[PDB]
Amino acid sequence: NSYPGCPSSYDGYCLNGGVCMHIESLDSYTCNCVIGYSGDRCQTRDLRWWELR
Repeated sequence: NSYPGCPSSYDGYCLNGGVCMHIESLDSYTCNCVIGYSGDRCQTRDLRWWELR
């Protein structure tokens, strides 16, 4: 089940926000994109539109 989890890294692999997880798998470690942007890692950022702080 979806649950936070990522090696010491994943501390800034994604520019935009990002919710670190491990996904039910022998590996897989990433940060879920956000509301307003997506792609490889929300790189396709629809600019300031949502959360400022």
